[PDB]
Amino acid sequence: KIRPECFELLRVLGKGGYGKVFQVRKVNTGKIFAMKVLKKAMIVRNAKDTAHTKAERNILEEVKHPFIVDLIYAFQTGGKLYLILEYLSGGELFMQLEREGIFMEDTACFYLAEISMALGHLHQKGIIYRDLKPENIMLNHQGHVKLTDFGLGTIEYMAPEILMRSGHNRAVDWWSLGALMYDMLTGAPPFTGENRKKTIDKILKCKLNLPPYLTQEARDLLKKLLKRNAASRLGAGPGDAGEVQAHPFFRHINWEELLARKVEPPFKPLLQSEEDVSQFDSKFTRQTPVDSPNQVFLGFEYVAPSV
Ligand SMILES: CNC[C@@H](Nc1ncnc2c(C(N)=O)cccc12)c1cccc(F)c1
Repeated sequence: KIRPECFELLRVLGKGGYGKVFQVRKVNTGKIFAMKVLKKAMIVRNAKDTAHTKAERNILEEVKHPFIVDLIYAFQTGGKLYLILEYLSGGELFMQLEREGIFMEDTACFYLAEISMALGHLHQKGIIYRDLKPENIMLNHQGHVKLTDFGLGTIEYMAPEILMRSGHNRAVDWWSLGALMYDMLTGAPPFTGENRKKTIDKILKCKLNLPPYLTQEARDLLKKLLKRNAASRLGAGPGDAGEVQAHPFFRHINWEELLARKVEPPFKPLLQSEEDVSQFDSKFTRQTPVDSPNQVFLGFEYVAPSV
């Protein structure tokens, strides 16, 4: 049986509006895991919210893919829900950008390539990732990507139709990718505003500024992704991911190798222990790890067939 007590809290890894993520140890004894904690009390009052929260618990169980994060255990108490994920000691791709600054082309390429297979798998399953801001991506302990966010921030990477809530499809993912790619290559997201509205209005007017040092392939791709008309974006077509991956910017990518994780990451986190936490923001990792003190979430319980 699985209850909160099977695990001891080692660190705080992140803090969301409806909850936290703890690094924990299973007391698989000794194995480290990330424990994501959701307060039901904030969730069950909003239909659209419990939906997103159950969508998340289904998707994580259903999908198994090298570049999406795995659900090990899941479980609930009176007021909390508990997800136990593999622990991704590479941290967020956000912090990887901070760490190494603007990425070189071949570096940017690798991460985008992995991310593109991820999106491609998801789409086949009818799943849209919506938002591809670098904090919604992490790196496992070997330095490869893991999409990690299917539950319920900044908006700069979201596409127009999404923001204006005018109705969309999987192509918003391909817009969001070109904004990610921009940010990796330039160090900023393509449309930023002095504040919120400035930024949305800037995203709508959608006037792309390409820096002079971008290769021709980099520019071309970026142009075809960051198109206002979602139909016109590369990857909008029936090809989806294979459409984007075919573009020349990716001409060095041997895909079946990449998926096998046979390609060396551009940067290897070198960790010193299983729960080395050096790849995480210390704003969080310093805090004292403490879990603050009808049911529709029936049957939340999960145990991966693996473990
Ligand atoms: C990355 N987006 C933020 C997300 N944090 C994580 N999500 C899944 N796994 C993680 C792991 C890990 N499994 O290794 C390690 C550290 C953080 C996360 C999130 C969302 C809502 C409320 C939260 F508190 C946190």
